[PDB]
Amino acid sequence: VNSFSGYLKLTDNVYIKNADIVEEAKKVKPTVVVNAANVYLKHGGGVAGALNKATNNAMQVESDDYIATNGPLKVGGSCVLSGHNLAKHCLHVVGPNVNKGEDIQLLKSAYENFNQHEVLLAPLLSAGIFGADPIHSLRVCVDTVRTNVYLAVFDKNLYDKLVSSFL
Ligand SMILES: C[C@H](Cc1ccco1)C(=O)N[C@H](CC(=O)O)c1ccc2c(c1)OCO2
Repeated sequence: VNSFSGYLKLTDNVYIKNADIVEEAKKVKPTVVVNAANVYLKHGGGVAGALNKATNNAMQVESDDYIATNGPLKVGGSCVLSGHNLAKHCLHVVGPNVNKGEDIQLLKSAYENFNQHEVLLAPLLSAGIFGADPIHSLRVCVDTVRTNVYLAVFDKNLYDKLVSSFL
């Protein structure tokens, strides 16, 4: 038993809700919140900008030190950093950004990072400003992630669509 509420169950291990991931995180304090990161950990907009703003820019400060020490992430890769006031940990995961021409097949590799964590609150990778089809992203999520994932979808309209078209 865990503290997530109001989720619709899609599969044995995948759950979905129309919610703002920022407010969802401040209420659950999940062990892991996933950020829709880029390779530079520049949290300017989308989910990343919203999460970072909710940390009063502490996420960005920590991220800049990480990059200065380690260099950029790989597309499809991830790193674990602090969750600040939102979660114990933040798993920064880089899905491919279609608006940069990145290979969509890397979306499966990106979701594989979720399997290193027993339970996660997460957005749909490569959705939103990353330009992928959220329905394809949901399919890859369901077919790749084996751990327990709670997907927060900000847009109510999108959410209804994802549910109604789910196979
Ligand atoms: C089709 C809709 C358009 C839309 C955007 C906002 C409302 O509708 C869409 O791309 N949605 C994705 C996925 C989602 O809805 O979780 C998304 C991603 C990041 C976000 C985000 C929304 O909003 C805040 O950061």
